Amino acid sequence: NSLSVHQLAAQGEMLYLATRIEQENVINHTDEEGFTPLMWAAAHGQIAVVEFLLQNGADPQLLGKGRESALSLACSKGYTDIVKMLLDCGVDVNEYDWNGGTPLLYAVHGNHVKCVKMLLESGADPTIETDSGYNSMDLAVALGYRSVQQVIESHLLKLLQN
Repeated sequence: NSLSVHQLAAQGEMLYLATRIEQENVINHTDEEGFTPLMWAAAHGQIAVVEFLLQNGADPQLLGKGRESALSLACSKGYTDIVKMLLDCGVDVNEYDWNGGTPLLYAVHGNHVKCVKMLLESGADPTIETDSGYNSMDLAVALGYRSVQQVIESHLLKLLQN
C-alpha cells in the first residue's frame, strides 16, 4: 500500500487518505516540490477530497516552492466549486507568486469566466500588475476573451465611484 498521501488525495481514495491523516500528522506535509495534499486534490479537481482535507485541518494558505497556492491551481483549471470552498476559508485572493501569477490572472488565462466573477466578488484586484507591467484586463484583451473583458470592465466601472 505504497502511495503518497498526495497521490491518495489526487485519486479521491477517501478511506486510505482518511486512515493516513488520522495515523500521523501528514495532512500539511509537502512533497519534494513543496506541494501539499490539498494542492494535489485541487489541481486534480477532487471536490470531495478538498472538502474533507479542509474539515480536518489542511492549511489552505500554505504555498508551494514557487509560492503556488491551492487557490491558484483551482483557478487555473476553472474548478469553481473548489475555488468557492477555498474562498470561504478566507484565503488571500490576491496571492502574487514567483512565476508572476495571481489567482485572477490564471482564471483569465484559462477563460474561466465564472471563476473570474467569483474572484472579483471576493476582492480580487484585476489591475494588479506583473513585473512587466500588465494586468488581468491586459491579458484578457490580448487573448481576445471578450466575456472576461466585459466582466472585468463592469468591475472597473463600479470603481469609478470614487
